[PDB]
Amino acid sequence: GEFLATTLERIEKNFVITDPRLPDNPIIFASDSFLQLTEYSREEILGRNCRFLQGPETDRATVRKIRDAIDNQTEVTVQLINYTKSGKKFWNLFHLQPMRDQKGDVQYFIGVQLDGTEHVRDAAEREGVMLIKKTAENIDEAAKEL
Ligand SMILES: Cc1cc2nc3c(=O)[nH]c(=O)nc-3n(C[C@H](O)[C@H](O)[C@H](O)COP(=O)(O)O)c2cc1C
Ligand SMILES: [Ca+2]
Ligand SMILES: [Cl-]
Repeated sequence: GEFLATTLERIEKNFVITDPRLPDNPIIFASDSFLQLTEYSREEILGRNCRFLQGPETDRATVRKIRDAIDNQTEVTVQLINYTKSGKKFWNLFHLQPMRDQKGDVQYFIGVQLDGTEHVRDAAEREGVMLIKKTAENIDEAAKEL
């Protein structure tokens, strides 16, 4: 199909990279795993803001937490219900953080999704946050020279 995955998009994790310089802070990179999770083709989602993942049972207070982190240029970790292209629900243990350049300016945002079947707590929450934060750090390394 269109937009063959780059090497970075073949990293075996669900993530996207957005460019806040572009209209509506849209996706510019999306991993193959993210596409498999969400059922979209890459062409379908490039240039779009990630809010298409939200639907009727998505808690809007949790979306506001993400909105506020983006506008304060700071990280956040939350859990919220998201939807695939066909309307299948999944829980998303979600981590966002900015990627800074060598002047400390925000160049991209990185978002990492750990899909699950339930809201998690305790050990499953801790292990999931470990995984998505480590992944975000790895994508920070991977995306620094893009
Ligand atoms: C890098 C990045 C990744 C995002 N990933 C998700 C996601 O997995 N799920 C989601 O519901 N929102 C995600 N968002 C949040 C939305 O794109 C958007 O910021 C949120 O809906 C608040 O803005 P709005 O009020 O204009 O919709 C992501 C945002 C960014 C910048
Ligand atoms: Ca799942
Ligand atoms: Cl749990």
